Amino acid sequence: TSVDCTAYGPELRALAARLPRTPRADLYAFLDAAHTAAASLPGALATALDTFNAEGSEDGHLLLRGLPVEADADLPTTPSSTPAPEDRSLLTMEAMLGLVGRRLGLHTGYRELRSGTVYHDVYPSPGAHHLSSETSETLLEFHTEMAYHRLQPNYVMLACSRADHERTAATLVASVRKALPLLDERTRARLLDRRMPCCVDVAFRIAQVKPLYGDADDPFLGYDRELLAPEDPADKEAVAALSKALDEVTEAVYLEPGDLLIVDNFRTTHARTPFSPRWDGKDRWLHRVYIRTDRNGQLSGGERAGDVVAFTPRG
Ligand SMILES: N=C(N)NCCC[C@@H](C(=O)O)N1CCC1=O
Ligand SMILES: O=C(O)CCC(=O)C(=O)O
Ligand SMILES: [Fe+3]
Repeated sequence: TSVDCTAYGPELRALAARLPRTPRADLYAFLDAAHTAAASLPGALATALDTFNAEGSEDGHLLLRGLPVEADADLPTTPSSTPAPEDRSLLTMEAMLGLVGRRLGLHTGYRELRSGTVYHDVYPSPGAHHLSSETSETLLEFHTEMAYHRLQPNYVMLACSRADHERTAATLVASVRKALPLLDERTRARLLDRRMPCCVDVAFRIAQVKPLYGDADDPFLGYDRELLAPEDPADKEAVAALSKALDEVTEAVYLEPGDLLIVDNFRTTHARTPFSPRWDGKDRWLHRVYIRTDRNGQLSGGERAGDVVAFTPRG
């Protein structure tokens, strides 16, 4: 699902201006400011976000296109390391992630991942491990983010400050609502609420993940093409059928500056196709944040946007 927000550029730049200019120096205060500001988002945007937050969509994602973003010459050089300096001045796309994110829920950091930071720069790095956001020429295969984590976030948000030079990197999204009809009843039944072994991402180095769960007529999805590891042959067969159906309903988003993609991380799996970096200071640069909501299991009470949580595997 996509919406063009170009007309709201002036209003959104004004809301971004309300926020503290050094977010990381006091992230709780920054996000509280973003929460107050999210109450004044343009009506069209507030409605679109509230609707997607409550109902999801058939395609599992909401793409906000044409949000404000700096001219390329005014952006810093694309980062070459992580984590980001705490004193880094606020970037417009980060302000959008603050506003849109707080309208949806609570930004969450994960202790063992990216030093526990909340805002992650997603850029290519030479010699990247194959299972990392730093990859470029190697396809980053389908994964439901932290599917193996008990405190897995409802949304993964990606805002784009720079696309890759040739605009070949595609963010792929496959939705359980489109894939499910393609599976037979026995396969659905086998997957539903059935715990299967799942490895974890490098940062967290098992877990048990239910590939499908919840209401049988509209289940949630937990899938990872690299980490999910069924052993029983019936389980492997069912996951292979699920994998094929997800491929068959794959949709692609070519992120460009000003785009903010909201992925329903309980109903999709996502990936990124290859691109060739130039190491010239203008390489692809996205900003990633994770949002927790009241959808069950994520929050137990007293949480604030900006909190960092520890690792506990599902099981
Ligand atoms: N199939 C996979 N699990 N691929 C790795 C996903 C990217 C990775 C990263 O940020 O480098 N990550 C996502 C959460 C985490 O860690
Ligand atoms: O680069 C992208 O478009 C998505 C990256 C991603 O999914 C990840 O690093 O977890
Ligand atoms: Fe991801």
